Amino acid sequence: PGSSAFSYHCKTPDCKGWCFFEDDVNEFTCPVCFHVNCLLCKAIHEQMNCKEYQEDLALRAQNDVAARQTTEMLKVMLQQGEAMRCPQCQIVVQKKDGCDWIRCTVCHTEICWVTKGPRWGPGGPGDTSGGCRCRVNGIPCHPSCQNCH
Amino acid sequence: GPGSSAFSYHCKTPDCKGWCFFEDDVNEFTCPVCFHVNCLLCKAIHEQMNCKEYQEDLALRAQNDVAARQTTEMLKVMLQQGEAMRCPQCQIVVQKKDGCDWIRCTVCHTEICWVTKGPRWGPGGPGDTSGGCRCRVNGIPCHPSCQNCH
Ligand SMILES: [Zn+2]
Ligand SMILES: [Zn+2]
Ligand SMILES: [Zn+2]
Ligand SMILES: [Zn+2]
Ligand SMILES: [Zn+2]
Ligand SMILES: [Zn+2]
Ligand SMILES: [Zn+2]
Ligand SMILES: [Zn+2]
Ligand SMILES: [Zn+2]
Ligand SMILES: [Zn+2]
Repeated sequence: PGSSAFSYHCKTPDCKGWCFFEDDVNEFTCPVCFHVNCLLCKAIHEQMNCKEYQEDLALRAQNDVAARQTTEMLKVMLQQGEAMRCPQCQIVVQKKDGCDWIRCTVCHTEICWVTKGPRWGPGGPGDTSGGCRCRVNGIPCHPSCQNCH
Repeated sequence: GPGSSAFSYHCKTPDCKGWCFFEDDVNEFTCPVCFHVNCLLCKAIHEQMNCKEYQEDLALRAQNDVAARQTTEMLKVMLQQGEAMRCPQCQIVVQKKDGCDWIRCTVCHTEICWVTKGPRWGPGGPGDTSGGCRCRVNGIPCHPSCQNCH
């Protein structure tokens, strides 16, 4: 039966482990089964980085109905704007409930989840030559933004 | 648990900029930009239908239209993954309302505990602890993660 709307639930089959989300935490070591869940992929991929996991998922999706299930759902989330691609390394990033800001696990770029784009310009933190420019001229990057760092 | 925050919903009118924050006791969003009523349980605009009629009509349209079937097959995935459930009383598909651990069904008005994916109460409604998740009975939450299932 899982857990709260505020929680991530472990992906080990039938595991009762769960956690809350935190802006600067992208992995969850389940205290029940001890497997490391990646919160951006919503998957356990302990032998791979996220790009390797997602490229392998697309490969398995050609001859596996359950992987094809997963990938075609991601395609719809991407189109609906529920997920996004990292603007730097282009992995698929899925939402962490209540987090307006994400640091990519693969390339470490800061992502403004509210606007579905980079937080900063190419110079990184403090570079408002690009990115969402939250609170430049006092204006939030979107009226719904509470804290995109 | 987590730092209390507000969770946004975006209007389903194509390319509309309207948006709102989710609230426990609000299941409909009247967009202030386009004035269309969004149902926050179906995540769709179905102003001439109740939610059961909308979901039944969507399943019908799935057999011939491409977009309707990717919508319905996504819901079936969401059901197995646990990002959605069926109302324990009237059995419509209920999608997660971000930041809400309690939901009052739009069709039958049954209170739903999202945390346990089931009824909040027994058959007698509020206060009936003969069924439901029994949250806070003897000071014990219905699940350690529960943030407020009323
Ligand atoms: Zn686990
Ligand atoms: Zn990952
Ligand atoms: Zn990246
Ligand atoms: Zn931002
Ligand atoms: Zn912002
Ligand atoms: Zn609108
Ligand atoms: Zn509805
Ligand atoms: Zn119902
Ligand atoms: Zn409950
Ligand atoms: Zn509860």
